[PDB]
Amino acid sequence: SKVTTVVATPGQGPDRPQEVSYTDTKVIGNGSFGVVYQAKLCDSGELVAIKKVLQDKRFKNRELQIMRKLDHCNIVRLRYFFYSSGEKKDEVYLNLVLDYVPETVYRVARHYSRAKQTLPVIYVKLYMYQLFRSLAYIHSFGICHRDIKPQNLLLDPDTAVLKLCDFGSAKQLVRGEPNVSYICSRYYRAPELIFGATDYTSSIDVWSAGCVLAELLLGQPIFPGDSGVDQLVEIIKVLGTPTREQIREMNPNYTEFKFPQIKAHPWTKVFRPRTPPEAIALCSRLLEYTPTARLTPLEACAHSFFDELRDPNVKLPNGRDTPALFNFTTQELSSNPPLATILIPPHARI
Amino acid sequence: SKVTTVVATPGQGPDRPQEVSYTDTKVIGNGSFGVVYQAKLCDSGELVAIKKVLQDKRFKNRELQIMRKLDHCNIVRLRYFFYSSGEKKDEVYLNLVLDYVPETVYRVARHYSRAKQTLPVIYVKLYMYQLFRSLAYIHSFGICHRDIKPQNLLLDPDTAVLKLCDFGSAKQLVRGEPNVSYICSRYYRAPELIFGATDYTSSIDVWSAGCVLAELLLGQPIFPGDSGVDQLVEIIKVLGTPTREQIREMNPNYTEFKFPQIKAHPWTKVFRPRTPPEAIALCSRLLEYTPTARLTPLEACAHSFFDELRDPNVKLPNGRDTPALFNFTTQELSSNPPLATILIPPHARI
Ligand SMILES: CN1CCN(S(=O)(=O)c2ccc(-c3cnc(N)c(C(=O)Nc4cnccc4CN4CCCC4)c3)cc2)CC1
Ligand SMILES: CN1CCN(S(=O)(=O)c2ccc(-c3cnc(N)c(C(=O)Nc4cnccc4CN4CCCC4)c3)cc2)CC1
Repeated sequence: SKVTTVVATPGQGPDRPQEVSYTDTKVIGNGSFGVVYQAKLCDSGELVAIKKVLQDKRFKNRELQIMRKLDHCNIVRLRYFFYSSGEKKDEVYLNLVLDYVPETVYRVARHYSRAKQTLPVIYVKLYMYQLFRSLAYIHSFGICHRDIKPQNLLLDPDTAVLKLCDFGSAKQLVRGEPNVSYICSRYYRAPELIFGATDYTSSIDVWSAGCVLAELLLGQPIFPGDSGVDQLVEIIKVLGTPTREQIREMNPNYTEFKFPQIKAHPWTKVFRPRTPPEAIALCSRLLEYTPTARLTPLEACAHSFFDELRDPNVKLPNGRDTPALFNFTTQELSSNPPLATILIPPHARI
Repeated sequence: SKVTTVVATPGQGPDRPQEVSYTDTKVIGNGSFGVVYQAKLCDSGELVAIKKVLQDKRFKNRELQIMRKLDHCNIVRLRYFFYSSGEKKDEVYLNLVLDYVPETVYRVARHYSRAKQTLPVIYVKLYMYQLFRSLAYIHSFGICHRDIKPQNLLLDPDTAVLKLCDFGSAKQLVRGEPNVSYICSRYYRAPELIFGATDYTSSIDVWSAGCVLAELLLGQPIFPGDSGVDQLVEIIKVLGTPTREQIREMNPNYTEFKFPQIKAHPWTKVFRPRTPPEAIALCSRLLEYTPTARLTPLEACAHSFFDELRDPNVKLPNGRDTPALFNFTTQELSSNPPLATILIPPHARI
């Protein structure tokens, strides 16, 4: 087959470019970002994804700057990066060589939905725990993903490994600095964002993760609607009408605007009867109006819902062992070090 | 079949309730609002739509108050309204008995898209002109629809009549008064809305109409994306980067965040080669960053693109005559009475 050779800089470590050869290049994604390709490394035979985006030279690429700083088992690793041409003549493309993860939470959730089945609760715990670990990690550097949604959550169906992807909307949130409210995808946007808040925190990713949990439990999005108004109506139908205080906590420019006085709906009636109570309690705690009232990713990891993952007898339905779940770093635990008493179970490999 | 009898108040004219009997009640829509039913009037045999919404009781329904004031050939008529119940006790339901229009621009656009065809240009002129007439009308009372999109544009395929529907998001915009920016559906939202502006005018409906025109010409949305950021990237790719003046016109809290410096793309390269130049010129003039730079609905009606509609020999493909197009009222022309020199052609003056 056609072999492409490039002089790529490694993602982590010293800036020491290497000749990287790859083959079997197929397009696997096309979006607002640019193009995502799948390719096989000639050396290892290992599969990779290459994200190709047009570079301005006007500034450094924000995604690359973020990607270069990260190393987590639940985040798609930046292996290399290089520059090229490809669609535009006289223009530069930045190419991010990333880990390849075969499936998306989006496609898997769709399979079950179509077959009128729900994703087994063991997978809901595995996928959600791993998402919270990735969130604890990025948040520990002050980095907010800002686009948490099923399409950005990659899975290995055989290993049960989830890896967060898309660092295109990612930004380091500094207190007092204003940020664009128009980030985040429909169904997954926190109420502060819908209200156009520019003072939001990393707790927007927690709201999004909570929407993803509720969707895997329901078999459909919890807060649908093609407009902010429709989305808010669906939120109010579950959470009840936000208080004047709760409105202030999100955006204080929307306090004088009248809302439909809906009763605070019991979260147990939202989900099917068989739904575990700890799953319901987790949603309740993530999907909160007051951004500060939401659990943190590290606290979410330590929630009762994930206890089965900490059981020494836990196994994957295919017989295999669970992937890495307890290899926490000092950085990863930094937000609340005592949580490691819950997080690292006695049996955890050492 | 099951016959339902109600004492309904007529939508327009004096408050003189009447016994309205209807049968063959089927659900035709389910959304954030409530339910839309189709029903047959026992009297005439005439088909109607009944919109059932849960009433707040604390205050009058804004959609009902808006509907009661309107009478236009390009707007779904409120025939009657009555109160009832459905879920279950204490809960009052407002029922709007409306004209039934058999198709949606959404479904029709979808048929052509699926068949790799485009809606014939004669229909693009007929449907778009009629939308602008409905917009000229509501705007003349200071009323902004705020949710212009293909799903809210109803059609009679035999008569080529378009009728605007959904007055759920409609509001009378008063200068100096702030309005929610979270109205309007993805793909159809004006840049001021994406930027969280609360000071927007009725020209948001013009942007939406312009998105609908470009979509009927392209065979797909002009500015897709599941996030405001993705939508804005698509807008910038066509319109070029907005100036700091243009950013100020939309939202002056976003004049500080800098954007990807993309050249002002020629609108001719956006559409297929066959696309009439006046259609391209119309999108160009509707899809403008500066809200004040956009054509008004009445000016849009008077645009070169619609000249074939003013031809005395114009006929529908089935042989029939074009629906009413020139019966302008003083109210309808109020924004710019001299435009009637272009709008009312000589053959309509006889
Ligand atoms: C042969 N098949 C395998 C299965 N798919 S799939 O649609 O399930 C799919 C598509 C892409 C990936 C993928 C694998 N590894 C990655 N590192 C990325 C990735 O980084 N994607 C990405 C980058 N930037 C922004 C967004 C994304 C999200 N993806 C874009 C394509 C779909 C998800 C994406 C995985 C499965 C298509 C091709
Ligand atoms: C047998 N088929 C006929 C064609 N359809 S359809 O989906 O094309 C359809 C659905 C509804 C209408 C319809 C006909 N007349 C109306 N007056 C309204 C209406 O008022 N709809 C409405 C009310 N409030 C908010 C939004 C809407 C928008 N519609 C609701 C369904 C989608 C369009 C809706 C027309 C065609 C379904 C049943």
